[PDB]
Amino acid sequence: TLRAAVFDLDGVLALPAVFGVLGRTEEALALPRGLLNDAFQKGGPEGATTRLMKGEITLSQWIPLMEENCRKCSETAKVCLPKNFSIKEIFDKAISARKINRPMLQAALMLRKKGFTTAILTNTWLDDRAERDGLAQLMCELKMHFDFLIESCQVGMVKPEPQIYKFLLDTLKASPSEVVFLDDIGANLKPARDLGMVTILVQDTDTALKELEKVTGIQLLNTPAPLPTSCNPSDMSHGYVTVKPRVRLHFVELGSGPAVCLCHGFPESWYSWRYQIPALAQAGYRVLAMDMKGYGESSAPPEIEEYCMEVLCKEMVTFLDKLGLSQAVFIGHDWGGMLVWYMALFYPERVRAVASLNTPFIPANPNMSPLESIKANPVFDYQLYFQEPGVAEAELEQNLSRTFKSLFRASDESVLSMHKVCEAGGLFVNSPEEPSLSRMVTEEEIQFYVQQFKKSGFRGPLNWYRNMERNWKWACKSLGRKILIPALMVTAEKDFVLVPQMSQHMEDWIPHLKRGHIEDCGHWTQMDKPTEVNQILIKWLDSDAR
Amino acid sequence: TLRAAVFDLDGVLALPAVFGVLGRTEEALALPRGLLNDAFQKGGPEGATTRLMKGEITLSQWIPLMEENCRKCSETAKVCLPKNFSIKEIFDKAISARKINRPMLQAALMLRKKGFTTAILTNTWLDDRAERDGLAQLMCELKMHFDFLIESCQVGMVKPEPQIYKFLLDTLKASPSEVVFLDDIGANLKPARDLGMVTILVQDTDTALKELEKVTGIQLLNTPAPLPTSCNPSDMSHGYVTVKPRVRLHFVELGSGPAVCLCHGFPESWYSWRYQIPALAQAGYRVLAMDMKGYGESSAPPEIEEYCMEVLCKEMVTFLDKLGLSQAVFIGHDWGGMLVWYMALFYPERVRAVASLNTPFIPANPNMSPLESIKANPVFDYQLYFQEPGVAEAELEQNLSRTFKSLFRASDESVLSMHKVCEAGGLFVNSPEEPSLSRMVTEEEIQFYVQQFKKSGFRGPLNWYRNMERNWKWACKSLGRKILIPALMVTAEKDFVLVPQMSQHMEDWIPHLKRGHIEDCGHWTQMDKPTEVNQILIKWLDSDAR
Ligand SMILES: Cn1cc(-c2ccc3c(c2)[C@@](C)(Cc2ccccc2)C(=O)N3)cn1
Ligand SMILES: Cn1cc(-c2ccc3c(c2)[C@@](C)(Cc2ccccc2)C(=O)N3)cn1
Repeated sequence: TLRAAVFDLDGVLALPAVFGVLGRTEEALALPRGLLNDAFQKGGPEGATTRLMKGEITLSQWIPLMEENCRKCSETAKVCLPKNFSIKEIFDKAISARKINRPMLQAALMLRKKGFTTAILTNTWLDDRAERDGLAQLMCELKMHFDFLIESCQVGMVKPEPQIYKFLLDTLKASPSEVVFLDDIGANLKPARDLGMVTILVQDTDTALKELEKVTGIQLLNTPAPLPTSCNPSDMSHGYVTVKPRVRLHFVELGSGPAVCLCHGFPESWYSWRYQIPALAQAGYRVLAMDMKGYGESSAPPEIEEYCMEVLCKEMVTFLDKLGLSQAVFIGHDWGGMLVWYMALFYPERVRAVASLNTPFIPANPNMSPLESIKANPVFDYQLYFQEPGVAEAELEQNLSRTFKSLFRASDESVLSMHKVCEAGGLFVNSPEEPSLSRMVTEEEIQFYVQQFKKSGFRGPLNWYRNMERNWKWACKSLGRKILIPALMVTAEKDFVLVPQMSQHMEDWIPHLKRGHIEDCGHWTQMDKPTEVNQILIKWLDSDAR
Repeated sequence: TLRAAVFDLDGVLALPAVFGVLGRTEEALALPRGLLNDAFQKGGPEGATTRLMKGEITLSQWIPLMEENCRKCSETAKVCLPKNFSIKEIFDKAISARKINRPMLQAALMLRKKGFTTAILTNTWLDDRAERDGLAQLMCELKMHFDFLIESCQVGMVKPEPQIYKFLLDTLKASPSEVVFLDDIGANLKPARDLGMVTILVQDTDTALKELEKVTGIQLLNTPAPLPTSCNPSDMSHGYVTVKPRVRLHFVELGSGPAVCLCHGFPESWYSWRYQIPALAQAGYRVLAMDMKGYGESSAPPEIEEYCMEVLCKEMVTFLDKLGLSQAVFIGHDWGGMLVWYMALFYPERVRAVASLNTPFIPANPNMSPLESIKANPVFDYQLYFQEPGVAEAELEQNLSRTFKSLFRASDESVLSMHKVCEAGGLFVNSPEEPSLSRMVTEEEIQFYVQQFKKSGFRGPLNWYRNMERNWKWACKSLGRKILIPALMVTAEKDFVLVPQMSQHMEDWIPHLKRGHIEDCGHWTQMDKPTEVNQILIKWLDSDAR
């Protein structure tokens, strides 16, 4: 019974295969058949290519050895190579063209999810070309999805030599019969077959995948659309910045490029962005996913005034100051979306671009108290219950697993009334003691939130709602301003509190505003519809945030 | 007696003054004298400009109001404005041209060093222009050097109104006689004078500075070259990445742009890069200053093999993997310089560029044991003393303050023999029990290193030297390779262990190698010669690392 799957890189996990470009160049240049593929394999196990694949020499050192082999091969076949012939140009283009074979990666991901140990086994080189980064990026994206990556140039062994196979078996800690081995080269497949391993000669992906599902007994072809890559908390880079004597802000950091600061809502975590972090980093951004003040590993002082928008924004400015960032794009959800609009209004010089999920920008009415405005809409009545210090804390901290299981549900999974909460005596009245698990979250994901809220509880989080008068007074100073920096408003059809129609007049204050809209999406936007969120954010980032 | 200094921004801390561009435009366009400066101040305290400076409106909203004021002013003077006249273009260029007035900043820095409370008090606007980032960057660089930054548009008060002055006094928590106030506008200087504050009308910097030193009794003009900005540990963003179950790596992070990974030597810290971090971040880089494995807040496992170059490099690759970085430029000193050369040899796809301070790249001799090679040079004899587990640990951990005070000294300050160490019974034999403080370090800086080494001691650090045979065997696999990615070798004239002449044959392996050389520089390169290090690194980064 199989428990490990092994994939080659060239022609298996990545396409078009770099090997096939030798035959393509020949046909394109009307050269004798196999001329380039012959110069490539010249000398066999003692030749330039084997030395390159074993790591004896780098790619830049092999280029002149390949050029000389091409001269020797054209001499024997009695022909002449063109004027502007370049091996570097041919390989630069072939490497650049080669992309991840998405269905093969999906099959490998599915096998690992079901408990398989997966590995990439590849004959590769030490790339020192000026353009080496493109391959480095490709290898990085791929490797993180597998238990092992075995490169010939790092182990000093090469396929089809039998040592690399016994080495593969040793790293897998499995007997040959427990291993499936996929390769596009028959000769390289041969020693694994001869050892007792299940083998698949890969030509077209579809047939290779049919052979793979037949032998593993796991459906890999025509499978439902997979969720985006998530985050394992213990595998992240964790960052800590003291913004003032009693306040430190924690964040998770991934990627390179323009800084993108993700600001969660209530009662959340940096982890609420788990499906966005790998996707935004892969799209070419440096993601900083915050634990907002009052949450997770960030400081949670008790004082109400420590959570007014003025203080929170000032601290986010200091956070950038301390990290040495002149700007960041600010993306917020719920209370984080409110912070992000005020960052744009008060510190436009520090905001590269602004995006909000669900939270609209609504200007302060200076002729009406916020308490009056909130009372007009019965949708916000539950926030009156959050006003009295200690009341909501006691109920929300009573049973954490119940709190999060009840809150984090899709639009059709509602378990909480969320109307007449302040008049029924609680948020959890006529709510199950043991809610079912939502289709949005695993038990493990709920337990992460439970573990985070064990440190500071709900006081700091609830304080974000206790500054209505202070926030309103501050917001009134900005009434003559407009938001003229790049801005995105993302509405969620089924958020019944932060309704899409609340965003309707935003163009009056943000004339250049761009929009996104997600259908059949509830309040917990990022985990409800992760694929669409990522699609919307990446598209806007690439067009408006550089 | 004075204890607080206040500076304006436009015409005082930053030059050329944005105000002076109205008079320059007039002369350049042969328009009536004061025409633009008149349209600028139209309406006085009720006008467009006052509303802008108080934060009622943003810069992008004021532009059309200024255009209309320019039309009304040209009408009265009976003239016509040119065809391609643009207020936006005029202000975009004026803002872009305005740079920090370095001698004024130096004087403010010196005043703060002597115990003064410093503040910037400025009439400014909420910048929402597409090019707002240039000013955001300027404000960021400046503000971090002062105790307070008071902006008119944030406080809703403006100079010369008396409220802003009483507000300034309230924030400074000082009486008017304790405050010096510098401004280029006489009218704005007036209320501070009338309140009892010492005032300076700023025209040319030199005279303003003469007036400033006369009144404070502190030398500010013709003063020695100041050291680059250092790091306050508590003000940094601290990052944490688990690279494997028992290993987490800590780093300090500052700036935006290409990732620059700084790797310290033995027995150091991320703090050894204190003078480089603010300068590299200000030069447009995202600095990641590591605590290398075995040091500070990073994990320090006890096993010797956990510190071989292979393991350390693999972990630095995983560190990049976890942060979502496809590459970083790697800059190392001492043992960090050795790691950085091996990162270039084994993972060129992950290395944007490589730079080493003092440590040369010397290829492994496969016909000679490293122990044989080290014995040939009496300079490396002290490393034989580091071999026996527990021996050097006991002596180096006996008195931490003594350890660091004895080690961290300039070339002429030597207090340790560092020859026949292994034959004299110790590193500290015939060395003072209470060494004097080196000119390179303050007591506070030594105590930082003392505090860091209290967590794990010298075991993990010493283990970096205990993998000679393993490192040599690993290095032999790379003998056929060359380093063809961008590379910098920085030699220090007076490093008597890592001598400049040891780097002489490096071009044989790194043909495209660039160089730097620092005269009168000992082993502790970064703290010995910080200005030259920064100059050399920034110049190479900008030309070779993008
Ligand atoms: C129209 N509308 C307002 C709200 C609303 C609800 C709660 C809170 C607020 C507004 C502010 C941001 C205070 C605030 C109120 C009004 C304007 C600006 C800021 C606050 O601190 N908490 C919902 N609908
Ligand atoms: C010529 N020379 C070598 C050294 C030298 C000194 C100490 C150590 C080493 C080399 C390596 C890196 C081991 C190593 C030795 C030789 C070649 C590669 C690596 C090590 O692990 N520790 C100084 N001069």
